[PDB]
Amino acid sequence: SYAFFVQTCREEHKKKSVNFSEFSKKCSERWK
DNA sequence: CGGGTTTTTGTCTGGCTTCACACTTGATTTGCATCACTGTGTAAGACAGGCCAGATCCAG
Repeated sequence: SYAFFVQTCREEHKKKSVNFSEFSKKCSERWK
């Protein structure tokens, strides 16, 4: 379940995918 | 009988290696079965039997 919501958010903010470094601090304000 | 606080880990995430993987055929190299033999078995003791010797007995 920890990956489903992340994949949905990835589709979300990717429909608007090679930058994993600047994505580190994105999930901090999502699961909270 | 189960609340705190670090360990112990598989991932999420997508993008970079170094090895993995279809075909030949003619060798070339290993692996394994087969066959006629080998050594270690290895010195004394028990018992019957013929043979004289000498003791055991016989009779004038």
